[PDB]
Amino acid sequence: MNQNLQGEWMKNYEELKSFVRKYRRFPKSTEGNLGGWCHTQRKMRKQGKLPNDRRLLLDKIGFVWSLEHHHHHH
Repeated sequence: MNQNLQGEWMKNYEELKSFVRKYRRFPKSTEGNLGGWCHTQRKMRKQGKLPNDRRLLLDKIGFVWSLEHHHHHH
């Protein structure tokens, strides 16, 4: 809505938005900023503290989560 304190989020989102438009996710992760963001992001999804809005926004730009954990309960 406004600037909020999530300026980092805003900046990184459009950065990853443009990045995924080019590669669709970064399995290597060597681009520094997104690389570090992804590193922290691992624990976000691991812990389950991840925001579904944040989750959805990247999904919508084409950020694939893939099946890294091969174990479907359904």
